[PDB]
Amino acid sequence: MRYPEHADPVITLTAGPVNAYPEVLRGLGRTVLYDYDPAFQLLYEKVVDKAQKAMRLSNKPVILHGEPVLGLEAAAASLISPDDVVLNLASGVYGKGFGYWAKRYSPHLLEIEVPYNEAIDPQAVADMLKAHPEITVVSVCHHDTPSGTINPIDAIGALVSAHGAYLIVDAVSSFGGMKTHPEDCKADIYVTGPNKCLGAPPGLTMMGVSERAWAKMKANPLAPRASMLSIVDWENAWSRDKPFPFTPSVSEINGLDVALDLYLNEGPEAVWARHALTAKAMRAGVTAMGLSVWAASDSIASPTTTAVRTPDGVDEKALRQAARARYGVVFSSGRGETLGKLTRIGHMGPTAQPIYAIAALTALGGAMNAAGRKLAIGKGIEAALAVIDADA
Amino acid sequence: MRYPEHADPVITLTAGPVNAYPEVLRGLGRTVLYDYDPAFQLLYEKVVDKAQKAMRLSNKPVILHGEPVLGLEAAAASLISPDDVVLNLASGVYGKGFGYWAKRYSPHLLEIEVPYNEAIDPQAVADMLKAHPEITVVSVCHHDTPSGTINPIDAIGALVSAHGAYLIVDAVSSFGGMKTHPEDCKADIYVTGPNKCLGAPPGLTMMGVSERAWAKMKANPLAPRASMLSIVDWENAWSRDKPFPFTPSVSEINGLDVALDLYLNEGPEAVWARHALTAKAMRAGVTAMGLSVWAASDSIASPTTTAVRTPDGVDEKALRQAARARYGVVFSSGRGETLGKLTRIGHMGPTAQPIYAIAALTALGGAMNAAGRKLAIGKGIEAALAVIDADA
Amino acid sequence: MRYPEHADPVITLTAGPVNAYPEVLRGLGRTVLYDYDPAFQLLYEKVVDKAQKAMRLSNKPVILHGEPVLGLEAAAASLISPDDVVLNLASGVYGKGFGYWAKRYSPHLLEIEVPYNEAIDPQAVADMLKAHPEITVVSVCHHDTPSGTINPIDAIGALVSAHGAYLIVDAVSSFGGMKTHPEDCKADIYVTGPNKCLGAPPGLTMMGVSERAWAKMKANPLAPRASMLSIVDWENAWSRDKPFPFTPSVSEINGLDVALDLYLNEGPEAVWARHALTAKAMRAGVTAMGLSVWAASDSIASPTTTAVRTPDGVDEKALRQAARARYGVVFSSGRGETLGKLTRIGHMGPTAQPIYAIAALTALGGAMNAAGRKLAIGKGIEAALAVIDADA
Amino acid sequence: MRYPEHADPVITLTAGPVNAYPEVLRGLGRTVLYDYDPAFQLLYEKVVDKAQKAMRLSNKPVILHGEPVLGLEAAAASLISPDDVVLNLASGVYGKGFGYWAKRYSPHLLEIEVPYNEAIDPQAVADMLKAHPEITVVSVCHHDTPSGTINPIDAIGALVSAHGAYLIVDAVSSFGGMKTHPEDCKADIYVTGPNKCLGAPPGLTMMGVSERAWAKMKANPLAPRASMLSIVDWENAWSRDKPFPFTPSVSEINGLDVALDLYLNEGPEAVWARHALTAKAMRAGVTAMGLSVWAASDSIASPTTTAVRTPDGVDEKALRQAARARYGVVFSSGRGETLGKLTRIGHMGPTAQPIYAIAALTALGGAMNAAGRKLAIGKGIEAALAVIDADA
Ligand SMILES: [Cl-]
Ligand SMILES: [Cl-]
Ligand SMILES: [Cl-]
Ligand SMILES: [Cl-]
Repeated sequence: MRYPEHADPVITLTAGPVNAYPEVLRGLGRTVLYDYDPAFQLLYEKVVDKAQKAMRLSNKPVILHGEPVLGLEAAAASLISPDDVVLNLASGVYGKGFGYWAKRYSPHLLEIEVPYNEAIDPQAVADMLKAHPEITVVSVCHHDTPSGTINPIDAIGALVSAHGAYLIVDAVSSFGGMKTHPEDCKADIYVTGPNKCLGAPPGLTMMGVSERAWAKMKANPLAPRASMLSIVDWENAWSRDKPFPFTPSVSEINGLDVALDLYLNEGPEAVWARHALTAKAMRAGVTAMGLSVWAASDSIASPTTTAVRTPDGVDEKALRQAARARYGVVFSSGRGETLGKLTRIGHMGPTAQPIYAIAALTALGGAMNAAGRKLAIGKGIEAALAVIDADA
Repeated sequence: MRYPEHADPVITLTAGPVNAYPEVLRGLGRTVLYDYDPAFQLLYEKVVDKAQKAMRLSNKPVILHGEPVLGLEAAAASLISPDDVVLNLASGVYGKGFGYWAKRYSPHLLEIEVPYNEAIDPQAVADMLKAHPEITVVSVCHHDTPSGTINPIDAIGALVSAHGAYLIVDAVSSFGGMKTHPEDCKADIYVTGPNKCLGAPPGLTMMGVSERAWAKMKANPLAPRASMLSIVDWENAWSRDKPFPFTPSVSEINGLDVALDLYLNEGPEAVWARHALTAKAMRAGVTAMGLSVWAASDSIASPTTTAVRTPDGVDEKALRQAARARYGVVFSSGRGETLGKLTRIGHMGPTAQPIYAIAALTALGGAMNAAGRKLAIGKGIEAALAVIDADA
Repeated sequence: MRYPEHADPVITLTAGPVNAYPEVLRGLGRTVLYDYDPAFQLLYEKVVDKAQKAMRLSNKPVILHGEPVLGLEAAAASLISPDDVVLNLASGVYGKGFGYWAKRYSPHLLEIEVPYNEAIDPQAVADMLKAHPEITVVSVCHHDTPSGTINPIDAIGALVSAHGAYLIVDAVSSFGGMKTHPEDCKADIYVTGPNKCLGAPPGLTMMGVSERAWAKMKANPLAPRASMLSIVDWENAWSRDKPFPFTPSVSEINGLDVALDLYLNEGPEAVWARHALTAKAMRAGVTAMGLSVWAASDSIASPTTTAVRTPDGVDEKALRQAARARYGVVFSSGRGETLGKLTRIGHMGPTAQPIYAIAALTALGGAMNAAGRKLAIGKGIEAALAVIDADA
Repeated sequence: MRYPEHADPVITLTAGPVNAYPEVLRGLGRTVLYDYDPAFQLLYEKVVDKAQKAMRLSNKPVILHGEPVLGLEAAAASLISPDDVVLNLASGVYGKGFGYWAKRYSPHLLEIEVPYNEAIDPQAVADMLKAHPEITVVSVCHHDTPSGTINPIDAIGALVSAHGAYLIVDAVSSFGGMKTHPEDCKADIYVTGPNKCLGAPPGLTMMGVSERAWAKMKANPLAPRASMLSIVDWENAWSRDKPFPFTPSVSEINGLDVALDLYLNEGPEAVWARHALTAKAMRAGVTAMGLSVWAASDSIASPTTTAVRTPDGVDEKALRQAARARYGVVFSSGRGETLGKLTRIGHMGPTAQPIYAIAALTALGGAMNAAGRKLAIGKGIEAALAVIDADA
């Protein structure tokens, strides 16, 4: 049998976008209220309050009404001005990518770059900051998804704070699926969104903003105002007694309301544990069957995405196509410089359940063996299952 | 009895946002596919095709992934260069508002402004173009929603074309509810969205772009690129064989797919007829009960929104609060200059049905009379019913 | 304009079936669990518990997995045996109809019948019971929907209890929309369902059963067992630790779960008040415009359905067809002996909001005037609105 | 980690009820129309038409408004008269169970019974019919689900027809998942439903009735009439111009409409192929890991359910509890005689995808090994994968 390309697949195991929880999809179907209806104004405020609790924030997070590249570009546009000297940390596609926006807003850019299977070394950061007291803004990506690797953002953020610089963090593919919060890493801007670990639909940005960052952006004549790129316009929009700069994405807010309830009701630590367990089982299976996890070390592998290195000689695009056509299972490609180098399996929200690692392993192994590899698929399943069974 | 502010209303008859069609709300609940899943790639392409058909476009419209203020800003940012001379037409809040974006991108701004219950005279546009042959871009709003009035964009567009200038049209609150299409007004950029007359939730922009406008933007090195404000980056994104600049709003695209199906299936002409008949009945009722339609003349009143002038000594905010608390019926406030001066009843998508005009008239009359007016509410209902019956 | 028969209508104001609440329709879309999954077993038990609370029952109500004619036939089949002498009370289609099932299960049938716009007189019942000590079972309909009239079931039930007979009550179209509960009327069998006042989808029966009724049915060799008509088979099925005689209607149970939450959260007295207010406004409008409420007296008119007498000469079928074709509003026909005599407007669940009485009045009046009547429609709306505005 | 009993599972792989298709679940959420709304009358007619097409029927199938035990009981009540001589075929719980209903309606009952992992031999049916030419009705179950075994109903039906007798077929758990149709087995009553292979929720019966069976039932004065057990009352109900005996399950009909669309759109042959391939892979895996399929031979194993024999000393209930608590995967118990003796994995509608067999094998192996077995789980997965790959 073969799954047609036009027909829906059986299981989507991708690393962004990902399927939303069934309850969230139902929440999307709530009646669309007028945004100035008192019931919507109250809902919006309570959604911001739930995001605040979720992010363990001392102040309100900002919801912006586009998907997280909006938050990222808006942060650069608003926080970085030509007087700033930016240190950009790049260990992957998003880290490197942020430097391009930084350079659009200040000519002064320094970078620490490591190959796209590695993590940024906090000692390298401490040294760079000591050598360059002129540094005023530092940007970092927590989970650089196209590599499935994690940077030590809490240590980095502490170093950056001691230096006296502002920190911009991309936690789009980490928040909700592992222990991380704006104040854990001393973030001045902390960008996340609904459609990775939180299992909500795509199209919103959730942003932690420090009081210090508010003052810098509001002072900056070059910060976007009356613009889709404006963070400053949205400062007070959380309040039931305040207007919306432009019409919010009402249905997405309904979905996010449900997703926040699910997260908080299940308990963040329980949610993080099942992300990590699913990823750990996946990695054990990949290694046991004869494949390699992309990450330079197991310690930096993401608990929300496993990136599997393509064996030299295998056509990675054809591999993913075979996994869908033969088994109905959809994996993520790489992106930019990781495209063709690896395959990604998301473990995010509804797919952060260990049984999906079992499905992923079987489809990935079967596809690989159809490409002429001779993987020990059975051994891989048994190794993944041993991890699940060992979990205390 | 009284409807609590915290609880949902019974009927929302607002002018943006508005309730989506129940079929569309169910469409939002579809499983969220990977955007690079071939089934989603196909779907996205087919949605653009359905958009092209609905908009009667000779080329592909662009879908942008933000609500229509994104399209308006991006159009100004991409089409207006610093050597352009822009003529902005302002008959209300959105028209006037656009001139601020124009001025951002060219210091050369001319304007025709009329009172905010009037429409732009095509003869005034012709006189201005004769006086200023250096004009290269003209911008206009079709339905300036906070006023509930309509500009003669097809007449205006013919004169803009006669002068060899580019036309930017905001048809956000008119497209799908009346006969209007990019071709009809010779628009170079035509901006609309799905959450007014089309009955889908907020969050997307549908933009008609002329081949001439494509050439102008592509040649403009200041036109946004690698930006949420970029139109040019999305040029080829409609195609199943091409990437997305950033992640599309998958669930919104699912809703839009359904909305376009409903519009095309019902028949655009039949859709426009019921919008216009609902508005016509509403206006007849408003006048018969002793209230005044805001519009300076009936000929310029929108078939998609009726604005009713607030009588002297009536608190408009209290009036809307009373209509909801007493009857469970929600109306729109004005915006900017019209805030506090008028009340808006939307006739859009699901609410473009004459029976909703009857509900509206009753709730509006009831709230007015509770504020001390002495309206002939029964006469209002009979006049609106006569309008409906005369069309039967 | 005209609404095609094949296309969906705008507002459904019928008296059974009726639209379900939006939340309930969403609840219908929950994943279908295995019925022996512990989470479903628990859900089922908590649904029975919520029905118990709703019905103010001292013991568990029984949910049967077909629409309420199942409960009615099952009650006759199980409780009535040939030794019984049944007094059937008939003031309408369902009351009379029950006598046919009674006669199937005992040859001994006595009846009190009144014309189908009247209510049963408790004095007539007291007299009949005194004259016939042999009576052992009495059946009564609370709201005989096809007439829109209410019987005094609490007084009747007390008389029946004093006699020492069993009482069977049909409260299908009354429970949830007015003050009524099994123990208010000393019911031995009290049959209701989800899809009238409770705003849940059709296909289940909720049944209050007295301990005395349990003992009579379980003793009866002729009571259905291993049958769709079996009540006795389902006695213990409420418990998470017990099996289901046959597979329950899982999705309907999901919907009922949500409907019970809505009812209990809003508060039963508040729900009943808005049913009554909507009906009261409707009746005021009908009378003021020049039509007649079917009920012999206002005191017996249902707060959950208004039946409007067809003017002699008017084609009632054509009237309903015109109301839908012209205004998109759907009314109920009569049934059996009330078919052609009256039109029904349901005020049930989501349609028990006074603004819908306003819509109903306008469509009914407009349709009537298209049939050549000369109703004072405006006067009717003003009378309905006065009732709403007077409500303290 | 452990999945709480109170919380939802991750994957349900049961044999009835089963999860519905997500499109069907959204279909259940359609607005509930009045059943006499012309749009619903049309829809109901078209659903019966789609049912006729799917069932390859020369006449209209009857939809009854109760889950399929209603169809089975009603078929016995209507087709079997007291002078009929019934031959009941029993190879499991449902087959044996039907004889109890037959005996209710005729005292003349003959039976062929085989062990509950075997199938009925068509030659034994031929021998019995020769021995008892007075036989007038024969009843048989196609897939006796609690055993996961299949009877040769087409062979049996040809011999029943050769003897001039009527055939009643239970195809509740086979229709839509394998090649089977009323015509194929010369059935006079053919009972199925939508909540197995068709992936709609429980609550309806779809019944094929031969013209000969119609004549027999209509002439039977004991066939239920004015009863939820009545088939004859529903004879003309399919028609948009005819009434419904009682209120149809509107929302279920909405779901069925969608389910039939999915089945016809995908292609019945393609649907049957993936059921059979999923079951075949499951059986290969079960055997390879060291477990036994219940069925006496592979040739009689159902392509829609695999039953796995419980090893000596394994608590089957604890096993299912372990599979859910450890892996979030839900299996079916046996029923009656097979309860405690086997575990069932359904391959039905949405779960008839080979990747689910992989999830099933892993959860089943894992739970077995936690109960002290020493299964070759990896060998199991590879055998199931080889089956999938051989069909590719
Ligand atoms: Cl996101
Ligand atoms: Cl919009
Ligand atoms: Cl009901
Ligand atoms: Cl079924």
